[PDB]
Amino acid sequence: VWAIRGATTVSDNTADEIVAETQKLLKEMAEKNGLEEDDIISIIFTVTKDLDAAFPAIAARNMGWTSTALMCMNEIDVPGSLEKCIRVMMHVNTDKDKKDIKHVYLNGAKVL
Amino acid sequence: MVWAIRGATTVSDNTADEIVAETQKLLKEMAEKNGLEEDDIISIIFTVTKDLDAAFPAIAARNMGWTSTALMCMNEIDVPGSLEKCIRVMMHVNTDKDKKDIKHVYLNGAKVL
Amino acid sequence: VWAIRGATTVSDNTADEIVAETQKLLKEMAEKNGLEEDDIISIIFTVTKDLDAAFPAIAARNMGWTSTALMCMNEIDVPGSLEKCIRVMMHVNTDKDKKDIKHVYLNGAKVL
Repeated sequence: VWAIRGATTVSDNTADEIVAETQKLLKEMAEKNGLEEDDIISIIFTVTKDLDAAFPAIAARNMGWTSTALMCMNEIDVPGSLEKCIRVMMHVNTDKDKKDIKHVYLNGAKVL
Repeated sequence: MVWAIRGATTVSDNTADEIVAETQKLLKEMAEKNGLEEDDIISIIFTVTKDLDAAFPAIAARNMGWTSTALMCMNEIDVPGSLEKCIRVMMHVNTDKDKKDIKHVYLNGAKVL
Repeated sequence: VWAIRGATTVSDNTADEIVAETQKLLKEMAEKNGLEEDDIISIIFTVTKDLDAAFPAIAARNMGWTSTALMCMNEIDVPGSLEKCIRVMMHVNTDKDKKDIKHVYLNGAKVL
């Protein structure tokens, strides 16, 4: 049982971009760590307050991840912080060591 | 070993009695359908939608004697037009059931989710 | 896998106060439970909405927890509750049984 972090950005506050950018992040998180849905314990999503167009969880439902516990919140509101940012915390049952976990930072979130 | 259980429910009013009682029924339901006692529960994360502020849903767990469990409460992601008056619960548990056997619980207006 | 709760308060909404008080809470959670970073699965931080000066997760980085999954949100907005409050939820891999986990309440958070 370890936890994996993801982050990415969107250009615009639209449903399709929030969903598309999230799905890409979830897809990369799974591939890089060799995961399938039944390895995954839970997925927590946050968006910054400037995003309100859609639940990022839609992306997991698109992928067919309908048996996994999901939760969507807003990121802590810190003036001056990275805008238009979606973050993921995924708890996983895995045979890998914590040192070998691969956290995914995409698009504007590469600044962390 | 470790899996997570989701619950959701709705209330009629933004009041402390409704929030706490509907959260309590949801937790009881979640524990029953998954055969859980407090010993089995790792953590409980609560969210409420923006229209609910009258109390902490975490009081429900304390009422029913879950006084040794890590709790946390946030607001749900703000998305205008989403289900209103909604309490969600994410419960991490130690269990011998398979992921596919876990029963997630949707009550009241939350059945639509 | 058990979860550990922490809470503390700050005197002011500043980056120094938020980081310093969170760092003190994390350190006391780690010592009272005999943890190194290798034992920590994830840390979730919340702040009451009157605080916005900094990410509490900076404190985890300052203690060298650079390989741990971190996430920050605001606390549920409930009028009539403790303000200037930082809360922590920590999932850990441990041999200690649930009843032997020590939860830590500091400063104005002792009220809780």
